[PDB]
Amino acid sequence: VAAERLEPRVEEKDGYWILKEQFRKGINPQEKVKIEKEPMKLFMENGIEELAKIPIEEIDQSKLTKDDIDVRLKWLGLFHRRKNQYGRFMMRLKLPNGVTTSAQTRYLASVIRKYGKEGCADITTRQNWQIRGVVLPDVPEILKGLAEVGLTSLQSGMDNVRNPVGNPLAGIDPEEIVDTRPYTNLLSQFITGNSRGNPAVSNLPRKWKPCVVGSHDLYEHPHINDLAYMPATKDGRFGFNLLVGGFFSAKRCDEAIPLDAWVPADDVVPVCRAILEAFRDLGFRGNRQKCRMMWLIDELGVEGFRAEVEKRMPQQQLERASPEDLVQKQWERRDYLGVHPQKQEGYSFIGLHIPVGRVQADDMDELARLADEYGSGEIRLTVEQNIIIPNIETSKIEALLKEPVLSTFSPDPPILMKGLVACTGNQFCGQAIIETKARSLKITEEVQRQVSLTKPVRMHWTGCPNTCAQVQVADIGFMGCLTRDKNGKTVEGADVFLGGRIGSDSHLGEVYKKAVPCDDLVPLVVDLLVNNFGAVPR
Ligand code: SRM
Ligand code: SF4
Ligand SMILES: O=N[O-]
Ligand SMILES: [Cl-]
Ligand SMILES: [Cl-]
Ligand SMILES: [K+]
Repeated sequence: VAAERLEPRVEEKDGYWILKEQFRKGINPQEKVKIEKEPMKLFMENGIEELAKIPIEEIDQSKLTKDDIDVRLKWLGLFHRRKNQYGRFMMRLKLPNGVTTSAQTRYLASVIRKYGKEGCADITTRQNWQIRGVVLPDVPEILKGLAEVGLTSLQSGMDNVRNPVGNPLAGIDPEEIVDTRPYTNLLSQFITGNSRGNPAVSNLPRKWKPCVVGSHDLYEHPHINDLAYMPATKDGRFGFNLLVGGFFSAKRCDEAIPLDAWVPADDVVPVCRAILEAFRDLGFRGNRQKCRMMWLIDELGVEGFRAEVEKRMPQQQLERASPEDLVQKQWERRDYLGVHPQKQEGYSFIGLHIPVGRVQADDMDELARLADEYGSGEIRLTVEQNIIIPNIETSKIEALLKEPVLSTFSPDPPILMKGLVACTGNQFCGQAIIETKARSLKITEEVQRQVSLTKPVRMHWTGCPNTCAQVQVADIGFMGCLTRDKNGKTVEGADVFLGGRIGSDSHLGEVYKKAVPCDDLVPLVVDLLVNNFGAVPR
């Protein structure tokens, strides 16, 4: 690799970071959008105010403004549902470590309630909230309301740092390694510039996902993150070994690899900055399918990339990885659903199953009420699109278990539901090939009616090859496709994946059977469970 290759490709200009003229040749259309107008201006210069006043039919008549609503607004966490819900926007937060409050939950509920049949909310596979039904004229008021309850939606889509994932049991688990909340909080504050916006990290070549590990269970899925902080002592000091480049895409899935670097705990933000700066400065900006950070690591080599991180550290020093970390390989991932004692004596947390992560406004109000009446007003989201309500006096549990809402959001659902994960799918997502959420519930219900089991089999349903529901981590994964019935008629189908493992001995699953009609999945899955996971016919 030439020294020429290491020339930073972006420069700061008027508070924003833009591609240098000499590196603009051959860029993808999204890069052209970012050059034509800096997306962060919609927030940081209040461009949203004037944009929100223009009727959508008029917005659609010019490239600049159509790109505003279809692309640039994703820097404000707003996602136009052009194909499947025209004129309406999904909105996605920053929610480091999945931690929310009853006040925030009620606020989000009040927004979606306004939109009636066009509104609902979802828990995401990055332990985050999404809301639906948002109309453009309401955006300025929603941004204000979010700020008032201590939320931001900044930089949650497109070429930005995505939600920082942590340990859902942070601070409450007797068995935790390190409380991940301070670190995920610090990362979120850094990424979003304390909710004001941080242009230094908003013009990446592509999305980029961080997590901080605090559990032996590895609830955080470090193996699939662009940066994962693995807790580790080095030379008598607490810090993190760093894994880099993990990602999924339609083209390629790759597990994170060691950077061969360790940082003391206080260097979490400096190293996140250094890595993001290296990626921003040096990343390829052509074919979008070759823009994720792992591709830069492949081009430079891990040592080449490491040197670029090192040069961007304060005092330009980066220690080598510590030989061992604090994560025990001897571990069985713990089921967090149900009632469990906290490390604080006299207190319990409860894990509640949220069927395919979908909630309506009334459901959100009920969950917020439970958190206030029984806990401390806190609600935690998980990457299996479930919830935990922590900080419940254990003496209140008998009463809690009698709450009617717990029949819908159960602390002890059937075992197959506990592990069921499904992406948005074609109810709202324009990329989706099939319907996912309703289908996956119906199929899982019919399968569990036929078999009993004891192994916690994890089933993931994703609507297209983008694999937002991570089918490659599943015991049994289902990827949307169109296929053919016995009469050659078009029907919805799934490619079925097997082999995904999580925790310390992680592994990426692969396609086992292509193009199975959805209507034929029940018998296939019943047999797989009996034949491979010890399930017993009922
Ligand atoms: C909501 C969520 C799935 C869910 O039901 O939980 C989701 C939904 C979408 N993802 Fe994703 N992704 C979600 C996690 C994922 C993950 C899983 C993860 O982060 O662990 C991945 C695979 C892991 C990865 O990227 O490394 C995933 C891979 C993608 C990709 C393909 C990435 C690539 O490099 O090719 C796209 C398309 C793209 O960016 O080009 C995408 C794009 C999309 C969009 C924004 C596409 C669009 O505008 O319609 C989806 C919005 C649909 C909607 O209305 O909800 N989504 N997306 C997740 C939101 C996470 C969050 O809170 O930030
Ligand atoms: S996997 Fe495909 S269908 Fe599902 S939310 Fe992601 S982009 Fe949409
Ligand atoms: O929107 N998930 O990259
Ligand atoms: Cl996006
Ligand atoms: Cl769309
Ligand atoms: K769930």
